[PDB]
Parts: sequence; structure tokens; C-alpha cells
Amino acid sequence: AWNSQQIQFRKKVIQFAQQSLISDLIKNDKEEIFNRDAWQKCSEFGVHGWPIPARYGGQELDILTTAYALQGLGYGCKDNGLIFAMNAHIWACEMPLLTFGTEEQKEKYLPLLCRGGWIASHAATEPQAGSDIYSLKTTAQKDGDKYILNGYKHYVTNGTIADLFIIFATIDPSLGKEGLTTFMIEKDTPGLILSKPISKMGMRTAEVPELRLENCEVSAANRLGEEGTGLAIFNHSMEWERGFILAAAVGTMERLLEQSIRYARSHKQFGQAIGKFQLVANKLVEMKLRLENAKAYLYKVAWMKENKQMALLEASMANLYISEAWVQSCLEAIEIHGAYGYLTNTELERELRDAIASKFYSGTSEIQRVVIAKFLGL
Amino acid sequence: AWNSQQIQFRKKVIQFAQQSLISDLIKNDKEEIFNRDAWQKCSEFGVHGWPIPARYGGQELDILTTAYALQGLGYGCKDNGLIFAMNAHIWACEMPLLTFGTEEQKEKYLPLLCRGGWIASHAATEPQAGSDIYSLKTTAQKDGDKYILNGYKHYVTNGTIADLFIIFATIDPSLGKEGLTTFMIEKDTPGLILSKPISKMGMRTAEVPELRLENCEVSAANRLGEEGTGLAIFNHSMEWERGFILAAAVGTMERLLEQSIRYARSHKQFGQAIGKFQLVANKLVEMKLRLENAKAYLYKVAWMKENKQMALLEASMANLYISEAWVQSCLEAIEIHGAYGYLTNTELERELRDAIASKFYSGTSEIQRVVIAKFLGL
Amino acid sequence: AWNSQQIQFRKKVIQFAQQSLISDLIKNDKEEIFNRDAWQKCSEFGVHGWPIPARYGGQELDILTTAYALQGLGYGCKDNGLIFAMNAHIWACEMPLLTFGTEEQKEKYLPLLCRGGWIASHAATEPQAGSDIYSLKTTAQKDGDKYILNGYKHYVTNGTIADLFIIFATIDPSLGKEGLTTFMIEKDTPGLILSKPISKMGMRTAEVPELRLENCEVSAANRLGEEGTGLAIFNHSMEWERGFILAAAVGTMERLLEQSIRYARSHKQFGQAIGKFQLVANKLVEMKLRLENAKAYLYKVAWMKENKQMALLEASMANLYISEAWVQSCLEAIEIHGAYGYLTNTELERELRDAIASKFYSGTSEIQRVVIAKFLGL
Amino acid sequence: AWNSQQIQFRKKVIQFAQQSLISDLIKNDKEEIFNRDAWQKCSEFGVHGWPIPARYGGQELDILTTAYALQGLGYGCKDNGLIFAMNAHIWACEMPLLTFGTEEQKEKYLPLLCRGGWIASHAATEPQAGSDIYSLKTTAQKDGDKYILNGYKHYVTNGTIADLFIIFATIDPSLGKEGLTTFMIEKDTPGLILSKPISKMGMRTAEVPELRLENCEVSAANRLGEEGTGLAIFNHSMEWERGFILAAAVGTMERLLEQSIRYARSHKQFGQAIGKFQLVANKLVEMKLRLENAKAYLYKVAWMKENKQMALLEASMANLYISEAWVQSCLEAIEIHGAYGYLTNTELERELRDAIASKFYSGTSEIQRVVIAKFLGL
Ligand SMILES: Cc1cc2nc3c(=O)[nH]c(=O)nc-3n(C[C@H](O)[C@H](O)[C@H](O)COP(=O)(O)OP(=O)(O)OC[C@H]3O[C@@H](n4cnc5c(N)ncnc54)[C@H](O)[C@@H]3O)c2cc1C
Ligand SMILES: Cc1cc2nc3c(=O)[nH]c(=O)nc-3n(C[C@H](O)[C@H](O)[C@H](O)COP(=O)(O)OP(=O)(O)OC[C@H]3O[C@@H](n4cnc5c(N)ncnc54)[C@H](O)[C@@H]3O)c2cc1C
Ligand SMILES: Cc1cc2nc3c(=O)[nH]c(=O)nc-3n(C[C@H](O)[C@H](O)[C@H](O)COP(=O)(O)OP(=O)(O)OC[C@H]3O[C@@H](n4cnc5c(N)ncnc54)[C@H](O)[C@@H]3O)c2cc1C
Ligand SMILES: Cc1cc2nc3c(=O)[nH]c(=O)nc-3n(C[C@H](O)[C@H](O)[C@H](O)COP(=O)(O)OP(=O)(O)OC[C@H]3O[C@@H](n4cnc5c(N)ncnc54)[C@H](O)[C@@H]3O)c2cc1C
Repeated sequence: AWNSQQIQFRKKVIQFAQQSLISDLIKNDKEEIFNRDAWQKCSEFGVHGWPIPARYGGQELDILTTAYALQGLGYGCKDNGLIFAMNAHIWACEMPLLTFGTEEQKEKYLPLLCRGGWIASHAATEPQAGSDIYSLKTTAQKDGDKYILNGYKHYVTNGTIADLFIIFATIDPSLGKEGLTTFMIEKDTPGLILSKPISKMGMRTAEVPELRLENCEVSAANRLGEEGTGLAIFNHSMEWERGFILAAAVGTMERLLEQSIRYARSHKQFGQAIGKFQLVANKLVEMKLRLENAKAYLYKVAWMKENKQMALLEASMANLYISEAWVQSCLEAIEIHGAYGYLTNTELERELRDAIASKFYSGTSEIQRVVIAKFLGL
Repeated sequence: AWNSQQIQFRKKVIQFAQQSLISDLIKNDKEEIFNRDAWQKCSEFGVHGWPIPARYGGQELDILTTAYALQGLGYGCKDNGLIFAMNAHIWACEMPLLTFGTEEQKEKYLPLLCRGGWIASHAATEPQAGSDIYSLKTTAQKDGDKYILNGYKHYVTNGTIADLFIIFATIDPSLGKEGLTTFMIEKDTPGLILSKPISKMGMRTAEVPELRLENCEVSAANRLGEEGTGLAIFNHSMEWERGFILAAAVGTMERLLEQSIRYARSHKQFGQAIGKFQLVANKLVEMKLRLENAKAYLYKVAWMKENKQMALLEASMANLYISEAWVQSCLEAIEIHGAYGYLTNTELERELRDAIASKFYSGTSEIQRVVIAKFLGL
Repeated sequence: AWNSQQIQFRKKVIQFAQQSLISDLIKNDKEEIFNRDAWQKCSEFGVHGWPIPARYGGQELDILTTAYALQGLGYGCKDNGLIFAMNAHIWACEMPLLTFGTEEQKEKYLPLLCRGGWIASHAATEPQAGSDIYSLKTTAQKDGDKYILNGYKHYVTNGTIADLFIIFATIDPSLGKEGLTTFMIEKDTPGLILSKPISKMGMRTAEVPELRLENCEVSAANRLGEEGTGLAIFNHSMEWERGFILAAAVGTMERLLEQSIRYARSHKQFGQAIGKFQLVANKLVEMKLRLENAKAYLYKVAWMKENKQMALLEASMANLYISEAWVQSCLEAIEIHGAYGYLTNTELERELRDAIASKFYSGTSEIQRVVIAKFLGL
Repeated sequence: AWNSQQIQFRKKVIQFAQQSLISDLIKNDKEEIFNRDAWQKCSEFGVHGWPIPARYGGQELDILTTAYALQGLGYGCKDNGLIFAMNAHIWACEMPLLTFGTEEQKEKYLPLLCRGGWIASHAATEPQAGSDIYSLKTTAQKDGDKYILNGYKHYVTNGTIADLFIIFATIDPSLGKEGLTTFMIEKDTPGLILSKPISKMGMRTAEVPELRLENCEVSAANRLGEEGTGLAIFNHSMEWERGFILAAAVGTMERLLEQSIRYARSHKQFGQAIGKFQLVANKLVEMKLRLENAKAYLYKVAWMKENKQMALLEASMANLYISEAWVQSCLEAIEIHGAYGYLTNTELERELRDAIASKFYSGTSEIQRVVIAKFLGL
């Protein structure tokens, strides 16, 4: 059901990613190197501005085209960490700003994230507030026209390279859910303390440090939405995050399937291609079923959000399905290749290491299941 | 993405099935009773004529509407055996006749199946030719204007009540695939021998006897397609069968999900509803994920066939997914209800017994996997 | 690790079951007929007396030999309902009586259950006390030397044919878990009301009616253990039940594996035996792995109980594993046979229907998981 | 069923591993450092000599004690790569030498491997002969009292540090299976070329380079067994390898279970410990079931090999079960910990990376399934 414009644009995205995004991935993964050159090239192409209206220097593309192009990006670009870093910037930072920001807030910050080279971070999670986000301890005390922010935020994607921080704090912890408020703090604000990026299994080309706020002053002008709107901002941010952060992962799944079919047809054992044995062929049949199901979950959310509908249930189902489908297909691709798929220089192992992250960011598999159960009535 | 006409027609199908299809299903399943009254009422409604053009007395509905209305029928009608019996008549008999039949063959036989109360059977499988259907032994020898048919066909859905038989035979077994030819034989033709309907686990309200042909004479005018076209006719009829026979099963899955949510909310243990325990709620979360995936496989095939595309791969993926998804969801519905779900009077047990059949008719799960692997290039 | 005596005795059990237990199983399952003739022959052989001391007319066999012989019984006897009915009588009735009964209680009832043709029932479960068994509503009011019992017990295996009833009641519901008490009530005691046996999916050759107590008088002499000991009696009964009710199911699993290997080697398709296709062969590989794991869980509990140890965790792990392993292997046996495995006259379908019951009696799969989690410290 | 001396010896093994095997595992894994100091300490303790008779400087333990002590080593030692490197040396090199070697071959080489600090490698696999091991191309041409070896062996565990090489070659490729012969070649023999150790996902503390033989001369005295015995030697080598290489992995599984229980009880969310949520507690119930099953498969093989029985089927079942059980339990341990389990410094991520290797060494999961199917008669 994709038109000529959509086929050609995705084909243009794949070609761009295959030609002008080449990196020494074995080295960048091992050494934990974020590709700033590739981020800059993607922004020049328009990746960041894809769901953003043209009045804020965006590309003003429809959601279905944005999701289709992202899938193309995932297929063409092997750097999964870069893809994750950009999606965090787009869906968890640019989107809530576009929806809840005032005309002056949007006119100042959106063109910068869009075209300017400014990077954004979403800092909401805390050591005792991961799954239980509502139980945030980061307080924001009003002092006339300003706010004094104090707290600790662990896991802040892009933190060490971010120019603007989207922070979820509370005006009063007694209020609970009703006390949650969002603040936009620029990089190098006195009181904003960052750690060195934390070492992890995969997504090593994406910088994830810790953040600490020690009497961090912010004007009431940089507060996103009214006092107490923080919950509505977070729930809206998760809708875009859960449903779209894994759009490119579907593309990666398509690349691994074609690579595995090629190997199952090429590699021979017992006088025949490995794919001639049903135990090998079935792994590719399972990879195919998962890929088509992932596309279905992605395109339903994309359609719903384009038709201005509330799709938290659909985004949760998409994130739960695609994250697990991705890990499983990666595991099977390594199996098809045998011992060869376990070697560093093959690069299939990195794919699995990166895939696991998706089971933790945007919420755990168990959280999505709890969210789905609530929507069923339970 | 369904229009007002589609929502209203499916709602009309559910209401019709809930009001005018009421049967003593515990009794009819136990005693193996085929509901002729309900078959007649469905034909009066237009079920049989749904994919048939209005010129042959059909409804001339588009495939996507036909599939949506079928999902509605499955939700509203509890008689899974009747649903299977009708889908076998529509997709494996009416469809190949509409596609490969001459104007005179269609004008004679199609209006009868639509509105005449004529029932059709598809007899292709044999004791030594189930999965290996190309290895058919049923021979057809030409004698001027006629053909003398000899063979044995096991598993003939609707056989004991059919008025017209769609038979897959061979002109010369040496030719193999190129020798396969189809014949339309009317009920009670000298040489057409039927057994008593065979007793099975589920689908007990659908008559499945054995067939024997002892020098069965048939005119060359009643031969569907040219000599050797039988393979093309079978492959076409599988495409429609695999993709659409389980359209109603998706509806049944929707009914059991809502029935299980109601029970998980109603039934209490340890001072709370069972659905408050995550091990119970997760079974409903799995039922929800499977239901949405089943809809996706069904609607892709429906779209493709409507847009006149060859969808054997998509029909095989749909039949493989939906048949297993149904059995699994049926098993979980019994689990949610506990020992209560194991009792005859609850009716959830019959649902599982009926669901298993889907793993054997239209081809086994293993056959679909082999078919998918071939389409992948293995 | 089995000696000559153990090999020969099991071989003697198989031969006995294969020669003198022959029944019209298709008919008895369809018509719901309990085989009293086979129950009598098993008692004459000594089955019921296997874990019982010779002084109470038992066989005085060690647990490991008892479990090995019961596996042999499961392999040789096709009537799964009879096997379930006998195991309920042995483990849930004879065992708590042997452990908690006084000399006079043992001397009177045990020889009768062993060789007297007396059948016993275990009535503990209630409509609002299934999984939450401690929340029993059946009250027992003391009136000098007697007790007045009032309540309702659903699912009472052997109820319609039992001579002695093992009833779990409460002296005071305010005490809860500390108020539980066990009573032995003889058949046809004024106030003991039984329903017709309830119709179910499988285990149709085992009678499971409902029980109602309306001012049922019982002597303090027929009270098993002291007041408040009911919990200890139930927990002890569950150890023997969970760990040994499925000992014969392991034997049934061995029979279906060899039956399926024979079919996979005999039945041919595409010019070779079906077992030559890896998707068919893998089902038997899975059946083999499950059979060996089931033996391991069964023999661990048998050893522990033989060495007078508390094995509730091990019995729960055995019942959870074996019940699910049995259902899964039954489904695969039907799959290997194709449409043939779905027919009533084949008998593989009945196996699956019987196997499901194991997921509900002796506690549900979810309950076992909860029990295991508590033992782990969670 | 373990006695006081077996409990005490395993406890002594755990204490030794916990106190005198401490390494900078995050660094060694990242930098690919083999711990020679820990290998030396293990040999001083007697690890290598455990299944070796005291005559050849061994410890002469019974297999059941050896397996129990290896389980203890896996629990106490976190360096999975060292454990794999040692098990490769014991089971694939020392064991075939003990069984097939002459008195002079055993007297010279066994005391060295056992107590001399000599390391051994098993080189059988080739680029065109992995699963299809019979199709070896490495030729051995006789020249009176010597043999000229030519070929290429990929994946040679311990190759870069080995003093003795166990090589599988062919006297005549036309003979196939009947032409297979084993040779013992000492390190630095002209013609023995080794590559740099290959970089892989996990097991990074174990050196796995490639090997090339260019007119490598070896005496007929250093030929293990007679000409054509190579298959019997390999299949005997696979019995010990498959059944005992994963004995320590069972210990690792026990460590991760206790570590995960501690975290599920300690870590709190939504006002309670995470283990109070059934989706978390079930991962630990599954970890428990898998651990007990792994112990059962390990102890069956250990018993059979102690009682001098052919256990290739049992070793294949053990390898297939344990390797998959290990990967799954590692994945779940990371899930229980959330994002915390994905960090390098947590060390759970390395456990999973190491676990995957087990699905490729000693044969792939698919190969074991094929081996099991052959034993069943398919
Ligand atoms: C309720 C019901 C109604 C039916 N109605 C009709 C009807 O009206 N008309 C009609 O023509 N047919 C009908 N059939 C037949 C049906 O399509 C068969 O179940 C199907 O053709 C499979 O044949 P089989 O069961 O004989 O199994 P087999 O084909 O004998 O195969 C045996 C087993 O081996 C496996 N196997 C076989 N070949 C391969 C392979 N190449 N690769 C891997 N595994 C393989 C399969 O998984 C199967 O389990 C009906 C069947 C049922 C159950
Ligand atoms: C064939 C048969 C014979 C029987 N014979 C006897 C007999 O002789 N004597 C006797 O006393 N009983 C007998 N029973 C009763 C049997 O033990 C029950 O099936 C069992 O007690 C649980 O059944 P239930 O559905 O009433 O549980 P329910 O309490 O109805 O549970 C409903 C569902 O919720 C889930 N659930 C409930 N509580 C929890 C929890 N805490 N955590 C997680 N999930 C939970 C369960 O998974 C279950 O599926 C028999 C049952 C059967 C099927
Ligand atoms: C860490 C490590 C250390 C090793 N150390 C040694 C060592 O010291 N000495 C040594 O000799 N070897 C060693 N090996 C080699 C190891 O045993 C191989 O992984 C194994 O032999 C499988 O070969 P392969 O990976 O080449 O895959 P292949 O054999 O090429 O097969 C490719 C794929 O096809 C499938 N397949 C192949 N044949 C069949 C079939 N008949 N039926 C079904 N599916 C099939 C398999 O599942 C596999 O995934 C080591 C391997 C590893 C990973
Ligand atoms: C690569 C990466 C990048 C990230 N980037 C960001 C970022 O930029 N900004 C940001 O704000 N956050 C970020 N996060 C945090 C991320 O969203 C967390 O992984 C998520 O919040 C869960 O964190 P947790 O493991 O602390 O959860 P925990 O709350 O510690 O959960 C512990 C375990 O218990 C289970 N559990 C907990 N509660 C329940 C329940 N109610 N029901 C059932 N099971 C339950 C969960 O399954 C989990 O496995 C990032 C995480 C990762 C891994």
C-alpha cells in the first residue's frame, strides 16, 4: 500500500546510509565511539526534522512515511547505537516540545534540535524510580520567576553530548502524579553534573552517563507546560517512544534475514546447502513470520498517530513484540552461521548485544505486559 | 481503517449469528449432528455468495469485506464445524469453479451452490497422497466423450451431504504433476461410493466420510479446465483455502479473549480477582498479542487477493500462524477457568478440540513451513 | 540403577496390564464407563497395597520400586481414568490414614482399602476454595462425642463409588489455617448428598461428582488427627499426590514415544519415511528429552520419600513438569500421525484429552509455580 | 545422595576458587587475557588429574565425584573461559589418550598434562568439515616409520599455548569414515603453523586460533590407536566432551539463581520487592526447574561413564539441554536486574556472552538433535 514517492524516498534513505554513513564499526563498538560525523550527515539529510513541521525547520513528513523511511534507515545503517541515540532525541525530546511547548519555546529550541546541531536528552528515570516513574524524587522548588532543581537521574541517553536536557521533576512529592513537572535545562547550567558514559553490553556507540542536579536554577520560561502537566508530557512521550524507537530495528531484522538466507543457500555441509536441512530452514521461516508481524505492529501505530488517535496500547504492544522478536531473530542468525556467527569480525554478535537494550529502554517487557493488562480491563 | 458500511455489515452478521443460529451445541457435538437448518439460513443471508459475482446469484462483495464479515461470523457463531463445512464449500469448490470453469459450467453449477441449497465437496487427498498430493493414484481414462474414474479418496468434507464433487484425478500417472486433471461429478452417479462420516476429536458437526470411485463415468463437459490443468486448479484453491478458512477462527479467538477477561475479573481467589495475579493476566496479554497478529495475517491476504495478486506465501503464513495461535489461546482459556474449563457444560473444551483440526486441514503446519522455505529461496 | 527384582516386577506389571486389563476404551470413554472389573483385578494383583505395610494387608514395597512399577502400569494400561482413580485412592486417602491414623483407625480402614474392595475419596476443594484451600467454608461443630458437618465440596474423585470419604473441614472459620480438621465419613451416612458424575473433556472413565453435607454426624473416633491438624494432613497428602499421581503418566509418555517412532519409520511421503524430515524427527527428539526429564523428577521424589524426607518442593516441581510434558508430547504424537491422529478410532486424541486433567488436579501449574517461588524465598 | 566426603571436597573446591582464583575479570574479558596463573594453581590443586589414575600422576577420582567437584568449580570460579580451556584439555585430550594410548604413550604424555604444566589441544574441525566431521580433508601420508601431515584446522582451543596437539587426519580420503586416524604432535614441530587467537563474543579468556599443517612429520609411535581407529577415538572423545564440558556451567547456573533471588528480594519498586510480582518470580521458578534438570542430565552421564557404559546418547542429551538452559537462565538473570543487568560492571552480560559458545563447541544444538534421532531409529 506504499506509493511511488514512499518507495523512492526509502530507497534514497537506504542508498544514503549505505554510501555516506560507512564507519569502522568493530572499532567504534569495542572502543565505545559515538559517530558525531554520521549524526551531522543525518541531520543534513533531514532525519531529525522528519516528523517536525517545516515552520521549525522540519521536513513535515507524515508518520507512515517517517516510519517507512526509518525502517529503510535501519536496513541501510549498521550502527544501532547511532539509530537509538537519534530516536531518543526525536521521539522523547523534540515530540513533547512540539506538543506541549509555547510558540516562543518552540521557535527558540525546535529549529536548533531540527537543523542547528543541538542534541537533546530525556532525563526521567532514577535509582528508585525506573518502572515506578511516578515515584520521582527530583524536586523543583519555586523562587519567584525561577525553580531550584535537586535530584539524581541514572541512564541519560546523549547526556555527555546534549545541549538541552528534558527533565522530569516534582513541585511537591506529597501530590504524587499530580506534582510532576517538566523543565528544559541548557548544557553548562550551574548545578548540572554529568558522569562519564557507563559501559554496557551493546549500544556502545550511544553515550549513556548519570546525571546529578545540585541546586540547578531554571527560569519559569523554560518550564515545559504548566505545573502538574509532567505526567501528561511523559505519557505522550512514551506513546512516540515505544511506537517509533524500534521502527529502524524492523529494518535491521530485514537485513539479517537476507544475510542469513544468503548463508543458508551458500554454506554447504553433507553435500548440500545448510538451508536444505529443515532445522536450518525453519529458523528463517520463524525470522520471516516475526519480520511481517513487526511491520504490522509498526504500521498500525504509525497510522493511528497520523490520524491523531491515542495509541499507548498499540505502542506498548509494538515495543513488547519488536524488542523480543529482534533478540530472537539475532540469536537465530548466529545459530544459522554456526561458530562463524560467534566471531567478532562477522558482526552478528554485536547485533544481538544491541538488540537486548530494547528490552530495557522505553520500559521493560514486563511493564508493557502490565500496561496491556490494564487496557484489557484487569 | 474499516468504513461505516463494513462496521455495520459485520455487526449485522454477528446479530444474525447470535439470534437465528442458536443450537444445542453440547448435544450436536456429542451426537455428531450437522446443522442443516443453520446452513440453509446462512445461504438465505448470503454467506455462500459473499465472494461470488451477482450474475451467478452471488453478493459480489470485495475480499476485505468478506474476511471482515467472516471474522464477525466466527465471533457470533459457536458452531465451528458448520463454519468449517461452509468455508470448504466456498473456497475449495465455488472459487476454482468461478476461476477455471467455462461460461456454461459456471451458469449451471454456480447459481445452485449460491442459492439452490446444493452442497459441494473437494476430494483430492488419498491414503498414500496427503502432503505429497502430486503422487495421486486416482486415474481418469478417456473413452470418447466420457472419462472412467477409479480410485479412493479419504477425508471428504461434506461428502455424505454433497450434491457436487470436485475430484482431482490423473489421465496418465507417468506424467506426474502434468497429468493432474479436475472433474465435477454429481451426487449418486453409478460408481460414487461413500462411507459413514468418520468420528473425530472436534469439528463433529461437520461430516467427513471416505470416498471410493468404481468405474465412475463422467462427461468431458463436466471436466474442470483442460487435461493437465489440475495442478494449477489445486494451487489456486489452496491459496483461497489457506488464507480464508481460518478468517472465522480469528472471530472465535476474539470471543474467547473477552469471555476469559470477564472470568479473570469475576472469579475471586485469595481475596482478589484472579486477573490481579500476573500469571493469569499474562495469559490474556498473550491472547491479545496473538489476536492482533492473526488479524494482520488475515487482512494482508485479503488485500493482496482483492488487488488480484498471487498470495500463496501470505496464505501459508496466515494458515500456519492462525491455526497454532487458535490452539494455544484455546488451551489458555481453559487454564484461566481452572478445573471449571475442563467440564463439558462450560464449552471451552470443545473450542480446543475444534481448533486442532486447523493444524491438519488446508495442509499441516510442517507443510506450510516447507512452502515458506521454498518462497525464501531454499 | 534398577536391580533384577525391580526389572522383573515391572515386566510382570506390564504383562498383567497388557493381558488381563483389556477394555473397549473407545466405548468406555464415549459412554463414561468406570471399569470396576479392572479396579478389582488391580487390587487382587496388589497395586493398592504397594506402599502399604503387610500388617494392614499391603505389599510393603519401597517407594522407588512402587514408582518404577506404577510407570510400568502406565505403559501397559491404556485406561488413564482408572489409573487416576486408583492413584487418588492410594496417595490422597490411604497415605494420610497410614501416617496420621491411630492403631484402631488403621486396623479398621486400611485393610479394607487394600484388599476389601473399599474405595476412598478425598473431598477438600470448594467453589470458593480451590487454589485458596485454607479458606474452607465446610464447618464441623462438636456436640459432645460427635461433630456436625455442613458444607459443599465440588470435584470429588470416586465419590459415586466410594465407601469412605476423607473430608477437610473447619472447627472455627475465625482460626482459618489453624482451624482445619480431617474427618472419615462412611458412605450413606445421613446428610452426605452426592450428585451425578460430572461430564468432562478426558478422564471420562473416572467418576467425579459433587458433594453436599447437610448436618452430617460423625463420631470423634472417626476424626483423623487432633483438632487443627488438618493443614499438616493436607500438606502431607499433597506431597504424595503431586509426586506420585503422574508416575504412570511417565509410562504413558514412553508408550506414545515408541508408537510415534514406529509410525515415523513406517509411514512414507515424498518417497521416504516421514522421520527422514527433520521437522518430524525433532518432535520425537523433544518427546525423548521430556521422557528422561520426567523420569528424573519422579525418581528424585521417590528417593526422598523412601529416605523419610519432606519433599513438597520436589513433588511440586515433578507435578508441574510432568503434567505439561505429558500434554505437549500428546499434541506432538497427534501431529506426527497427521489427520490420522485426529480420528477417534486411532485413540491418540483421547490421550491428549486425559493429559489436560493433570494441569488441574493436585493443583494448577500456576499454584505449583507460586509454591516453588515461596520455597526459593520470594 | 552425596556423602560427607563429596560435600566436603566440593566445599573445598568452592573455597579454593573463591580465595585463590581472584582475577580482574572485566579487564581480562575486554583485553582477551588467558589466566596462566589460575591454570597453574588449578593443576597444583589437582583439577586436571581428577579423572586420571594416580599411576600417571592423577587424582583418580570417580566420575560422579569429578562431576560434583566440577559443579563446585563453576560456582566458585567466575572465569568461564578458563573453565572451558581446562575441560577441553581434560575431556578431549587426556581422556582419549588414557583409553586408546599404549603404555609407553600414556607413561610419557599423561604425567606431563596432569602435573608438568603441559597444555593440550584437540584439532578435528575444518572449514569444510564442522558438523560433517567424516569429510575431513587433512591427509596423513606414510613414509616407512613416519607420516606426512597436510591440512587446515580452524577453531583449535588452547592452540597458541598448547604443548601437545591431538590431530584427526585421514590416511586415504577415498576410505571416508574408515580412513580416519589420530596423531599426537608436539609444539614447535616443523610444519605446525598457528594464527593469532580469534576474537569472539564470549569465552575471551580462552585462546582459540587457527592451525595449518605444511608437511608436518610425525613418528608412527606418536599415532594414537591403529590406522582407521580415528572415528572410534573421536566418538569416545565426544562422549566425555558433551557430557562433562558443561558440568561447571551447572555450577554457574546455581550462582546466577542465588544472585537473582537476592536481587528479587532486595530491589524494590511500587512499594514492594520485585519478586512479589509473578512475572519476576516466575523467571526464578524457571531458573530453578532448569538447574534441577541440568543436574539430572549431568549425573546420569557421570554414573554411566563410571559404570563403563557407552553414553553418547546421554552425553548428547546433556549437552543439548544444559547449553540451552544456560543461555536462557543468563538472559533471565539480566531481565530480573533490568537496565542494571545490561551494564559491563554488573558482569551478568559476560555470563550470557560466554553461555552462547556452548551452543557451538562439542557440536551444535541441531547436530545433537540429529544424533538423538539416529539413536531413536530415525
Ligand atoms: C477435518 C479434516 C477435513 C479434511 N477435508 C478434506 C477434504 O475435504 N478434501 C481433501 O482433499 N482433504 C481433506 N483433508 C485432508 C487433509 O488436508 C490432510 O490432513 C492433509 O492433506 C495432510 O495429510 P495427512 O494427514 O495424510 O498426513 P501426512 O501427509 O501422512 O504426513 C504425515 C506427517 O508427516 C509430516 N510430513 C509429511 N511430509 C513432510 C514433508 N515433506 N516435510 C516435513 N514434514 C512432512 C507432516 O507434518 C505429517 O504430520 C481433511 C483433513 C481433516 C483433518
Ligand atoms: C479431574 C479432577 C478431579 C479432581 N478431584 C478432586 C478430588 O477428589 N478432591 C478435591 O478436593 N479436589 C479435586 N479436584 C479439584 C482440583 O484440585 C482443582 O482443579 C484445583 O483445586 C484448582 O481448581 P480451581 O479451578 O477451583 O482453582 P481456581 O481457584 O478456580 O483458579 C482460577 C485460576 O486462577 C489461577 N490462580 C488462582 N489463584 C492463583 C494465585 N494465587 N496465583 C496465581 N494464579 C492463581 C489458577 O491458575 C487458575 O487457572 C479435582 C479437579 C479435577 C480437574
Ligand atoms: C569456542 C569454540 C571452540 C572450539 N574449539 C574447537 C577445538 O578445540 N577443536 C575442534 O576440532 N573444534 C572446535 N570448535 C569447532 C566447533 O566444534 C564447531 O562449532 C562445530 O564443529 C560446528 O561447526 P560449524 O560451526 O563449522 O557449523 P556448520 O557445521 O558449518 O553448520 C552450519 C549450520 O548448519 C547446521 N547444520 C549443519 N549440518 C546439519 C545437519 N546435518 N542437520 C541439521 N542442521 C545442520 C548447524 O546447525 C549450523 O548452525 C570450536 C568452536 C567454538 C565456537
Ligand atoms: C540503554 C538504556 C538507555 C536509557 N536511556 C534513558 C534515558 O535517556 N532517559 C530515561 O529517563 N531513562 C532511560 N533509561 C532507563 C530505562 O527506561 C530503564 O531500563 C527502565 O526505566 C526500567 O529500569 P529498571 O531496570 O531501573 O527497572 P526496575 O524498576 O529496577 O525493574 C526491576 C525488574 O522488576 C520488574 N518489575 C518492576 N516493577 C514491576 C511491576 N510492576 N510488574 C512486574 N514486573 C515488574 C521488571 O521486569 C524489571 O526487570 C535507559 C535504559 C537503558 C538500558
